[PDB]
Amino acid sequence: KTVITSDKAPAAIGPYSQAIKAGNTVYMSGQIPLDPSTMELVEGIEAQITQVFENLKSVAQAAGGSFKDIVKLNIFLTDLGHFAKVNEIMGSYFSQPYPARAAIGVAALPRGAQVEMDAILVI
Amino acid sequence: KTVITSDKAPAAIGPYSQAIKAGNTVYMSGQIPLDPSTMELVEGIEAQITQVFENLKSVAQAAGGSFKDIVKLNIFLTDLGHFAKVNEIMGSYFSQPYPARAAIGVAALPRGAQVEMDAILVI
Amino acid sequence: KTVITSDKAPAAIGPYSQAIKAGNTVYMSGQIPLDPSTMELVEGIEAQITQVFENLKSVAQAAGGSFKDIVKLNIFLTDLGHFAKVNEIMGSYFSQPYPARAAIGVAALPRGAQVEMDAILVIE
Ligand SMILES: OC[C@H]1O[C@@H](O)[C@H](O)[C@@H](O)[C@@H]1O
Ligand SMILES: OC[C@H]1O[C@@H](O)[C@H](O)[C@@H](O)[C@@H]1O
Ligand SMILES: OC[C@H]1O[C@@H](O)[C@H](O)[C@@H](O)[C@@H]1O
Repeated sequence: KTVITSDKAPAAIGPYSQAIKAGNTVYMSGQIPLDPSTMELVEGIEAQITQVFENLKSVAQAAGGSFKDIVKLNIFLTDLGHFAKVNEIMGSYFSQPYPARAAIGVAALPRGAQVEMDAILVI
Repeated sequence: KTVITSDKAPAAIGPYSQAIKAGNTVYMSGQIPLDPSTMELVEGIEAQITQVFENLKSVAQAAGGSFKDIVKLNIFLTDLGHFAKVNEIMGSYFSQPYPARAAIGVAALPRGAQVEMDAILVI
Repeated sequence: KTVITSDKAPAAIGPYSQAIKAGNTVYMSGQIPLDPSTMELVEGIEAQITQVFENLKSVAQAAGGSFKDIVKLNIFLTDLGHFAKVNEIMGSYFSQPYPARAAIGVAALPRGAQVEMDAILVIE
């Protein structure tokens, strides 16, 4: 069991870790659109989707892996009208074989975020 | 690592796989009430719930397993006033030992779906 | 594979088990704020958060583990204004290394619960 932590990803203040590695499996925390250096949400849905992917990418790298190792991705959106935009931006972060995934429209997200995503990595 | 694809489940169009098998653990994508041949949602809640289970069943069979191997299932409903019905129909697809599960009321689901479910299977 | 059942956790009514242990990994069902003895929800947000943690703890103990073995926790709240209180109460139930977690605002929860949480445990 390993705590995965990178200062390239937003600081984890509170009782949780950016990710926990257990055996070959890395359980990554939900990432919201926080700019790590300012700890404020970036403005705009495309920038927020992109920031969540950058944050998850930073954690995956700290775990000695990459998006190629992601087996499952959960997508949480306050507005599913933006789901096609998530699909589009993913083309810039993923390629075959793609992760399994779930996507739901939620009522609200921490800090007023429009998008949050978590994932499971298998090294 | 292995990509799981059932030609009986709805086609995965876009950046995801129906399921990803990593060792003995199969991470299955969320399934919505899509009729695989028409790629349109079936009508009415009972039909939708049933279609989701049928879709997950196809993916489970493609993974070389069955509902008996599912260890966790997530239920996403736009209206929990439909929970009695998900429970009833679920009882008809699973038997002891029953899987672990979570259930939440969401604001919305892809394509205006009334229900979405994902699962984890262990061979 | 093993069914985990704690008689200190709310009875599982329906087609589910409180938790399933497969190998070294335990997949735990979402717990809501039910008082196991009355099957009624405890009242007040702090009590509800505490009861869900107590319910997961009971289930974790029956799986041969504890909160130290939790690698991922999912928090579902109908009102995220209650997130700070979840954080505070959670700090009393966990110690470093802390688990990974996700937290979302949902439209509704079973039985009118204000909070629900599920978790994954990896036993040594
Ligand atoms: O507000 C920051 C929060 O964002 C969530 O996505 C993180 O995963 C939580 O653990 C954290 O408390
Ligand atoms: O609209 C179809 C969508 O439904 C979800 O349940 C699938 O698993 C997603 O990967 C897919 O994009
Ligand atoms: O009302 C109790 C319900 O609470 C959920 O969080 C459990 O995980 C469900 O399986 C159960 O039906």
